[PDB]
Amino acid sequence: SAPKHSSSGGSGGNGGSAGSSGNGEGGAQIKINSSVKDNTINEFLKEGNMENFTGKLGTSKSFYIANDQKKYVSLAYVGCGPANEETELEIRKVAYALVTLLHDSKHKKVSIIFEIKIEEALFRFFLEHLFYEYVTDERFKSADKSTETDF
Amino acid sequence: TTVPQVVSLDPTTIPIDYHTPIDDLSIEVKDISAEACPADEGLIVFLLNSAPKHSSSGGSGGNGGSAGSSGNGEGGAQIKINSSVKDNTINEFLKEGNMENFTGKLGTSKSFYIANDQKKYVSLAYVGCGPANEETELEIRKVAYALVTLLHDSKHKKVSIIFEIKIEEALFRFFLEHLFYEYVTDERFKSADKSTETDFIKNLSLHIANADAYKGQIDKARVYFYGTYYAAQLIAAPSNYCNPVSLSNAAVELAQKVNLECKILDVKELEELKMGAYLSVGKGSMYPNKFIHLTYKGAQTGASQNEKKKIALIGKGITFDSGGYNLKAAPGSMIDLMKFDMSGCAAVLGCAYCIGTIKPDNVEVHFLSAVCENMVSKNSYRPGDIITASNGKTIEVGNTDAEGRLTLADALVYAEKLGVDYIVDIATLTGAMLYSLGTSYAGVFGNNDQLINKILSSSKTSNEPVWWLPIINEYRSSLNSKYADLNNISSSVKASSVVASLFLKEFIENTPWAHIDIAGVSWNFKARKPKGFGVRLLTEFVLND
Amino acid sequence: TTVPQVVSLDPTTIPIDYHTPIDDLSIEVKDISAEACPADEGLIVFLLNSAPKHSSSGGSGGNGGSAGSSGNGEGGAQIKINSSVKDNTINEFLKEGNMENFTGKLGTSKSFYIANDQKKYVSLAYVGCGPANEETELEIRKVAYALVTLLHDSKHKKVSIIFEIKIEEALFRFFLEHLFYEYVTDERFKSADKSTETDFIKNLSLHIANADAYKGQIDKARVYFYGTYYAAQLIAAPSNYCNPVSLSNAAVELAQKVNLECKILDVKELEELKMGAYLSVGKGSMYPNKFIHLTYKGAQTGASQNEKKKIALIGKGITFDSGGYNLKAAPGSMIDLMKFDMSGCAAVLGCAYCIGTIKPDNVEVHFLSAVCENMVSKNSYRPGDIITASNGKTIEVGNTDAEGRLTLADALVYAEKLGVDYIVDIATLTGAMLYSLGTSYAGVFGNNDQLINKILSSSKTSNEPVWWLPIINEYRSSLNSKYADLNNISSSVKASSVVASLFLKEFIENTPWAHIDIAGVSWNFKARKPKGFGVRLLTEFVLND
Amino acid sequence: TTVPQVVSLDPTTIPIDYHTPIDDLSIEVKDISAEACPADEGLIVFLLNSAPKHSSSGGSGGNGGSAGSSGNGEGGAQIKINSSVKDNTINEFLKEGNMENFTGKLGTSKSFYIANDQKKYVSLAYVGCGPANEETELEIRKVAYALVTLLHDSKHKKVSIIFEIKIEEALFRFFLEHLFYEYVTDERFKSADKSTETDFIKNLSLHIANADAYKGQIDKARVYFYGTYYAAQLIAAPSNYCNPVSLSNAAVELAQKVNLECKILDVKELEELKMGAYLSVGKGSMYPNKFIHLTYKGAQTGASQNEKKKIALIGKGITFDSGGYNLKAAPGSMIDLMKFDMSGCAAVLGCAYCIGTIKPDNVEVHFLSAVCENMVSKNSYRPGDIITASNGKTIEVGNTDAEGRLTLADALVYAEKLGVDYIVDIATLTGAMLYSLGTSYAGVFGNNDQLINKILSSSKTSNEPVWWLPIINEYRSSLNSKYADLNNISSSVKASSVVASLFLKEFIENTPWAHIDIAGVSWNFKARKPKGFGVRLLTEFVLND
Amino acid sequence: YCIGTIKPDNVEVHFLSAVCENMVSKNSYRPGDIITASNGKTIEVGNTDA
Ligand SMILES: [Mn+2]
Ligand SMILES: [Mn+2]
Ligand SMILES: [Mn+2]
Ligand SMILES: [Mn+2]
Ligand SMILES: [Mn+2]
Ligand SMILES: [Mn+2]
Ligand SMILES: [Mn+2]
Repeated sequence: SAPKHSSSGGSGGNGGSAGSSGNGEGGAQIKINSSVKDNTINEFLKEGNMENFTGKLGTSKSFYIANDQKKYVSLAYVGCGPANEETELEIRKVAYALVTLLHDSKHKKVSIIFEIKIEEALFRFFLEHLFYEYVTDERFKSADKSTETDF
Repeated sequence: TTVPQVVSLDPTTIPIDYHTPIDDLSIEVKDISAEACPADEGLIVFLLNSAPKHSSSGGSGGNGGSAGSSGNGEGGAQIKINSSVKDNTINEFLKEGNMENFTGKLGTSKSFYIANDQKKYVSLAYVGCGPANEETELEIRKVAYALVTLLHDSKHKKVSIIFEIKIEEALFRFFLEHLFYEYVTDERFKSADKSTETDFIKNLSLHIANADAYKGQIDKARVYFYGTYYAAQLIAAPSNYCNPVSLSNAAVELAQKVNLECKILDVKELEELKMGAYLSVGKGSMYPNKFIHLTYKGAQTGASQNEKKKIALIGKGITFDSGGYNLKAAPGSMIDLMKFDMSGCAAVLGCAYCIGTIKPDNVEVHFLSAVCENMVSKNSYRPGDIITASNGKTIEVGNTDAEGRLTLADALVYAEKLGVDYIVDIATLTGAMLYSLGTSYAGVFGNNDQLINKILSSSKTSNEPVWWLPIINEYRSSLNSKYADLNNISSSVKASSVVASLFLKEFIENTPWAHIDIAGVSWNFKARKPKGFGVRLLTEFVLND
Repeated sequence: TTVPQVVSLDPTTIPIDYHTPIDDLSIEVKDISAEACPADEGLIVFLLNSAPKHSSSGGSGGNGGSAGSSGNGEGGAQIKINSSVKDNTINEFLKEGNMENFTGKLGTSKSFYIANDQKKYVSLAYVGCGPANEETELEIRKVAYALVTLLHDSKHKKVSIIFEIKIEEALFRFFLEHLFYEYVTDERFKSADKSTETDFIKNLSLHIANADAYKGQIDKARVYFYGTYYAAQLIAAPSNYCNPVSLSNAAVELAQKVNLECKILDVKELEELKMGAYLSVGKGSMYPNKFIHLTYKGAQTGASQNEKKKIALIGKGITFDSGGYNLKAAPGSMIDLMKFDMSGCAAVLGCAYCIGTIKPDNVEVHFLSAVCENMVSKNSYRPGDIITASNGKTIEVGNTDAEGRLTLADALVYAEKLGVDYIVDIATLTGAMLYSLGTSYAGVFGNNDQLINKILSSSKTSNEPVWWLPIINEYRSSLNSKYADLNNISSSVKASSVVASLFLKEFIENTPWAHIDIAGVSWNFKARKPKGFGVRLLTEFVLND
Repeated sequence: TTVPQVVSLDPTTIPIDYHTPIDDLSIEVKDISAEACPADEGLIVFLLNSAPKHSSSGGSGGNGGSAGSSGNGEGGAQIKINSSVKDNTINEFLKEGNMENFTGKLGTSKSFYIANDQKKYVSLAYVGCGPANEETELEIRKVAYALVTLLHDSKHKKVSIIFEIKIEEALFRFFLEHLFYEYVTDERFKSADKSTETDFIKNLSLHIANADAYKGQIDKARVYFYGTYYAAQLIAAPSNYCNPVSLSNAAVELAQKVNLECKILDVKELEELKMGAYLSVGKGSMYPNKFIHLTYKGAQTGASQNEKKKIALIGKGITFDSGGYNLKAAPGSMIDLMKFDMSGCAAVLGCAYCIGTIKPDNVEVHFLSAVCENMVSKNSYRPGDIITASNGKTIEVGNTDAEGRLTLADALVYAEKLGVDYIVDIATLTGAMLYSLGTSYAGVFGNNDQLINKILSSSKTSNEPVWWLPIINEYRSSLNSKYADLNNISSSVKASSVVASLFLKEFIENTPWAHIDIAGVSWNFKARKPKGFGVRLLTEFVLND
Repeated sequence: YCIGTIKPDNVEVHFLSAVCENMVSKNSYRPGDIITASNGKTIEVGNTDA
């Protein structure tokens, strides 16, 4: 999340409550990206296509868009919360929002971009909880048994 | 009339939004044989049926219909968008499908912003509806819920929905109404996120096959939606906001703007009608008892071409139900949700709005409700008290928490003296409806088979699930009292809904009567909000007489 | 097979009376056109209706017909005039002013020993039936109950009953059956009061108007009485007498005396059928699991006379239901009455007797029942266990007290593999039926409307009240399990009967199926005895197919 | 202001003893290097540690100072009082050990009247303290309890206590205070047993080693004792004596006698502050809502000597807690002890006495408390009501028994507008603290680590056990409401204290804040009296700023 | 009634009864209240149902 201490669409905290209606001047969530393509790597780049994201926590926005050659790529945005208020609860919620995007068999190759500043232990924990949410337990099902090769 | 206050910070009015964002929504229905939507569009949704094969090797198929081969899972086919959207270099992508992992079970949407012939992103979407012709009201509710979760992105001022499914016209109307009901949120009691901005939708273009048979449902869906939303707004209001006087004022103000004859009765004129059972329930409250009596008189289009059906609709109308001295102390008593015990009255008032707007002909509806509170105080009625109703029968109050059937008894005796043909009451009477029909069907009892058949035929059209339940005259002696004429509860019978209708059947003399028990279906427990159940059912009942 | 014993004083058999006082009771039906009764016959009963209507103050019958000029009771004279001069010319000298102050509301008998023509006393009586045409099954039950209380005087070896009421033929048959059921007493478990004596009746004359339309119901009433009496004898037997082994032995004996194909399945052949859900319930018992499979093959009276309907009737069959590790410890759990949890199996066995005696044509019935106990021990199944049914689906046991639907699931998968047209399960499944329909109506669920209509039309004739209840597919996702295919109970739905029917609907593939929930209507709580519910219903269903 | 009365025998004041036996008790501390006590004395006590023996196989010495140590009760030594005594009739009566039975575990007193130089019996005694250095607050409480049971003999006007144990100075002060607290008895509500007599002590000599480091604690112990005794007198007063009006009168009187600025706020000025959450709780009472606001302004000893710390201390103050419409009906609800629900307010008032007497410098404390009742009547607030706090947030009342956090919310919004550096609440908030820390430790929550460290460091010195508990922001979404800003209780989280702290954290904007949950540690259940918990803790917190 | 009708001799009966209700209101006595009787003894109300 870009802004801080405002109340028109979110909660503040009064670390300075000088207006900021709609966050007022807290800004957008423009990303410092280097995605090499042009079509789907310019809007999700310097340009602005952040229509209603407002990344509270979870609240993803997946979309299959064609990246400069062909082949809709399904770029996505996932919300993590304020800039440095990242704890294990935030990481668990983000991993849960991210595996709900991964449950589409169309993806055999995934790229995750960390525009957030987190520790190394928290990075390890993000990886582990991503794996833990991704892998499902199917040992006691009659149908739904033979795990497909779409991971 | 003035609402009594304990402190000066008490509320004096129910806040009501008489103007919804749906009033500004411009809707239009075009035949699916010419779309031309995506070129300069904002959002496009596709409702697609799943294609489950003769059996599922992992696809959750069910039975062996005409075969049981079940190859490749359920590989009988794959979903393909059988309509092209005339945006010529868009409909190309429509013929290619690009259906990567959709498998439209139910809900399970896939929002995606493919670019148009401009660096604009349209956010085309696909929403799953289920098998090809197994579309009921549950499917429609789930699809509307999945579709409003895509609408909560303020980027869209013009939505466009494409119906690749084959549904009825009543189901189409119900889809529209439930879409509106999910879309509009209640923000009357918030402090932040209060002032609504310009983020809502301004256009809604629906594309369906044979659209001229559907474009008569638009105005009916707007009226039905607002009736349901008004009712849900009354139910969701807390009891420090919705008291008997506040609700009386709301009914007056509603009848003022739908041009109904309002007539509120006070305790002075309730004592002259001998309404002792209704008065004993409201004794122990700080708010006076208010009896609402609205009236819609249709325009006589035919002197003898028809007969003027006179109907009386009655609601429970208990703004808070603590149980009285039989206090709701047990586990699972749901005393925190007992603000919804006026759901029948709210349904009657919503249907009053609906019928004052539609204005049917050759009909006369009486909208009755005995509003009161069931509170504990020193003026409360006590378990064991003997009260006299308006027809003369004496009732022993074996349970102060069975208070709705007393106010309904007095209201029924009042309704029979008006001279109506049908009496239909609707009430959140018994908590036993949750163990019998659950949270999806409302039970209907009665003393006339033609009236119950009319109510069921109107439940078909309005898509409000009603199931006919029996009035078992074998438990009638369990209401026998040693000293009074009746007891209000059963001694050693646990079918509380059947006993409640047996009790209420003793106050109807010679009139066709039915009772709709909505105790289980009023509150949506998972969403924590009211459903507004009953408005569309009662409206479609009145309109088809 | 041999019943296991903990101590040598354990019982090894269910005591069954195969010969009732009714077997030697000579019945006869003669037209009321000639009585010739009073020649010294121990008892003479008169069934008389209430004379007036539409009044109150001692004859309260609601309002709606005239409601005017009651004066001193009813609007008219309000006294009954007995026809049927009783062909003596000196007993008809008593049809003048007896005037019958009993005013026969319902029951209200009045016995009296007038003298006939010499110094013997005939004990003529009058019994009240109610209004002149509002005669239902409840009235008939109450009249039979009042009439046996006059029959418990050993002075009567001959009885004459006079029907001055106008009733149907099916209701006349039901009156006969319920009279027999009230008359005979269960004396199998007494120490004194054991040796039955001559005191029973030896003749029974029934005088009815146009009796030739009724005298075909006599044999059917005898067969139906004994089927119901056999079922009630099985249900009334305690669990140290009625265990799975004793019950399978009783079924073998029954099939021997009515010439059915008996086939009991032991645990060895149930393990090869993969009946894991039925075996897990019976794990923690000291008695082996027994699967009864009787078969009636009707005589093919014609090759292409009809289509041979093949029916499978299934009963629950849990000889004792403790709850397992979800022990029945809560108040109102009725654990001392849980011997009645084999009422479905007992109804199926009584119907087996009825159909083996009647021997219909062009029908093939399969009488299935998976018999076990639900005990607490160290070998019992636990809450959370995952078991596999015989069709493959795994089931998570979220509640060990929901054990009837698991054994019924396995029995249903077995019945579907026989190749039948209809499956009808009957079971005391959910204790929630007591809050939905109470103790008088059984609820029927199903997946086919023609089969449910057949069951309702056969409940009309057998006079066993059945009410059609809905299978609500909205609650199907509350049976979803994280690890198994289904859970056996619902997370956050209290409609227990609808959820049980949803669970059982998952084990039927492509067959018309219905399920009768008799949990509430099989035990007569006021009389502390079983009703035998379901025998006549199932028999009339089979006989009309 | 005047206390309202239902009957004329209603009490109109809280009886308070402003003069205790301790005020007349002359205390003196002299070094143990010269006792000279028993020369013309009345009572002498000796506090002696358990003599260390071994890994005791004769009493279970506990852990492994040695493996087994081969001691078994006689491991290393026995006890010997090696300090002094003056009169050598008894001085040389204990020099030869003379114990022979003692083994001073904990408590375990042995009083005995030996003559000395007269026939005067002096009643020298011995009290056990435990191991030689494991002296904590629990040991000191037990020793003081055993020592007052020897003081309840009126023969003693002089007492000498000999400290042969090695303890700190804060623990010596705590010993003095708890001795005084056990000694004085509350006799305000007796009929006999009222008129206190001369029997109390008039002198108290304490002989300790290096006594000049201890004789500064005497005045602090007297002030702390009276603060705790005042608080316990308020808590022990029943609710017909301690109502909001009586309590605000008591606060006015206290502020008058310790020279604080009293300021009581009535309902008129609370309606203008928009304190709707605090007024809704007190709606249904017969007593008006009172808001106590005392103020201590320390003498600015220097202009820029320090920064003048401004502290706000807040107490819960619910003179009787019935639960409201969520009545305390369940078992173990302790509704007869709910008079102690003003223990936070009483601790704040006792601390007000302590700080008005000590008069620290460079500090400004605000003693706030929102006093009301939580009663059931016809004017009370109901479950589901939506109320507005004085900062604008709306609150849905999902439970009327969670009333302390609403009044605390309003008091916190009031305290933040004063402009303080620290806010500290103290409240008997959640009955769940009994399952988490029991009856000995109070839990402290907070939003600042330096403030919590200050509270813990002041619990070290005051010897009131406090344990730091976490505010878990993961449960914040369980307080989300559909219609209001927050709910006052949690949907599906049972950690009630963490949820209460999460709720209160929503009404603090930018101020260091901490909250002490004393629900479990304020009532001594075994002695059936209040502890007075929190007075010494809050005083030592304020004095060390 | 029976004794006013029979009218026995050499007897004097006092028929006493303290009539009241035990209701829940905002004027009710609470669990824990301490009340004084007519002989002076104070009573702690540990249970309002007794
Ligand atoms: Mn109620
Ligand atoms: Mn109610
Ligand atoms: Mn069970
Ligand atoms: Mn069972
Ligand atoms: Mn409380
Ligand atoms: Mn409290
Ligand atoms: Mn009592």
